[PDB]
Amino acid sequence: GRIAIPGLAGAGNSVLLVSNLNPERVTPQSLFILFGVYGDVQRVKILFNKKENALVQMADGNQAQLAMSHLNGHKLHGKPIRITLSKHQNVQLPREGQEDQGLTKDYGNSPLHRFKKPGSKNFQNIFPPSATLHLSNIPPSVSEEDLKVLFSSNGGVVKGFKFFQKDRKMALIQMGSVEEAVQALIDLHNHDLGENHHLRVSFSKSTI
Repeated sequence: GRIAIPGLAGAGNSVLLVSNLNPERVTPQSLFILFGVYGDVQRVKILFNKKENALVQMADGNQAQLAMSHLNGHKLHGKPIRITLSKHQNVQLPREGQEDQGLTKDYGNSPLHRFKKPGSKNFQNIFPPSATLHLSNIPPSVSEEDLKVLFSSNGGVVKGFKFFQKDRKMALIQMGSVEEAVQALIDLHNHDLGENHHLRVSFSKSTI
């Protein structure tokens, strides 16, 4: 019956899926990271050895969408991705089978953000697959040497290395690839600096 216009009103749903997993190469935190940059990931599930899927419960529709829009042939690890949808309400903690190790996890309101909009959706930052990673939070201890020594000890192509808009606390770097600048993120986001001043990292619009 009544379709050829389903949506607007009731549209957006927050709960995603992640499919076309290679087994090995996809992890629970690789996944958190990108959903949690594109949006603000709410809670994170895996189908371990069940489907070659991930259930990734996102911030809302236009969030979820962007992560599916950006991920969709971002070849993270290096399989043609097919992250799609679920609608599925929320996730509340399941199964023996299921939880035991951290197939499940409960990420709720992770405090890293970078958004921290009080009930905004502003969207300036996000930037589709580029090699140039935005770095933040530096106490008066480390420097560009040590931040750059970090994207240099992970394996890295570290193209360039900089300081942000005007102000200058924040830091910017560029690897050679996303394949890398992505991998290097998954490394450095919330990089356990010490006493909860852990590293914040994403994909920048500025340059080198």
